[PDB]
Amino acid sequence: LSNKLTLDKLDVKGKRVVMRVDFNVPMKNNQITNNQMIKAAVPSIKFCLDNGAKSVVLMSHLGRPDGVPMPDKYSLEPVAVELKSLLGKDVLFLKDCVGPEVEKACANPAAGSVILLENLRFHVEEEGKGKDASGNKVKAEPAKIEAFRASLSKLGDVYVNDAFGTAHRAHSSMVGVNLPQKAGGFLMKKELNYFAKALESPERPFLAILGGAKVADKIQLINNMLDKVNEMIIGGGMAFTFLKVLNNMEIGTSLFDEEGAKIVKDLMSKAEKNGVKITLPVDFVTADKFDENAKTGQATVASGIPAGWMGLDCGPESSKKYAEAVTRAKQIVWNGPVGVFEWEAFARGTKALMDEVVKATSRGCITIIGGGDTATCCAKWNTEDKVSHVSTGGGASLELLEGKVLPGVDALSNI
Ligand SMILES: Nc1ncnc2c1ncn2[C@@H]1O[C@H](COP(=O)(O)OP(=O)(O)O)[C@@H](O)[C@H]1O
Repeated sequence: LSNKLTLDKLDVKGKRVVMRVDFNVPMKNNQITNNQMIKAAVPSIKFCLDNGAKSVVLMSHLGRPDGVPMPDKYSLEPVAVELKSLLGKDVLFLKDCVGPEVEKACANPAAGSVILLENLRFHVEEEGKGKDASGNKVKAEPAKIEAFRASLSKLGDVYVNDAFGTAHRAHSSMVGVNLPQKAGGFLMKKELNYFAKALESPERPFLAILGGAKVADKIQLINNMLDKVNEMIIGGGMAFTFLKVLNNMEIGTSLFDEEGAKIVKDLMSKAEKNGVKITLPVDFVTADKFDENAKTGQATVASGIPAGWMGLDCGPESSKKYAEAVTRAKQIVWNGPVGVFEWEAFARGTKALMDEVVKATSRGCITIIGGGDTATCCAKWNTEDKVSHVSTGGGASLELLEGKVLPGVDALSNI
């Protein structure tokens, strides 16, 4: 991860820059409800402009068109408008992202042109698959995927990828742009710096906080983290599988991963061999059903959860034990809330934990927040600036934590 060319080292003078960005912003009726994702890209674009780029060609996706043109539903046009404001400068919107018209527009544009192409996932060749009118799955054609990729490549002299949250997929805009320099943008650079350090040479003690719902789909996540951490909190729905298996806890109607249950002792076994201290919750906020407005109660590992009730958050004693581990940590990676954060009644455990993680940052702890749900919590409670790094990609950060090679990152130029 440390070895990749980045925009700041990329000579852009006189050069057409084709830049993959993440402009998948929240929307209601083709009006942008939060422009944060667009503003995050501005530094990369403005850098190209300020250093004499002939053009910047922006490409991205939005919504779920699924390989079909939906310009009434998932057009990037509104985003071109918003971008005009943010840059203080015209953005040319083109109605497609490939083909002879688009290539002609991009071939030798007026010096300093900013161009936004239309949604990449209007074409089946981006993701390599999609759906038709009736919702039947359809596959893309190999020769067409090739031509789509060659068309994207014509649009610039150099390539910048600043869409970390898509770099876990081998999509055409991630891996298909064949130019002699392919560099990470300023957002990508951040992602690579933080996760490279945490995976290759973290501060010690290194704590991982892993939350979620099921166990069986995080074996490799847990396995790879146990190769590298000094401590690991387990929370969220996951924990009840560990507790039933390890302590014969009665869990009522709480999530139970029947498959995951059978490898729990194997995971602890590995932790023991490596000297990883595992901190599991010891008490819970319970709900009579999986509903935002369910009746609430309280339970401990000792009491167990009564029949017909489920544990949707940790309780105050668990919060302390989590806090003891956070206090010891010099580096933290947090991927996954420890309760049903979406519903206020079961968000306290995650909010409290978030406060401890903020306080740790103040004292010099390195704190990395995974994308997806953990980063939503940071947005929702105004702590994006109070941790060291909030990741911009859920699936992407998770695959890095699993120890995988990300196609989009791997395709970047070295040194
Ligand atoms: N105790 C719990 N019971 C049920 N769901 C939980 C609990 N704690 C957290 N969650 C939920 O887990 C979800 C995140 O699950 P996810 O990260 O997708 O795990 P998985 O990939 O195993 O489904 C969140 O929507 C959150 O509301």
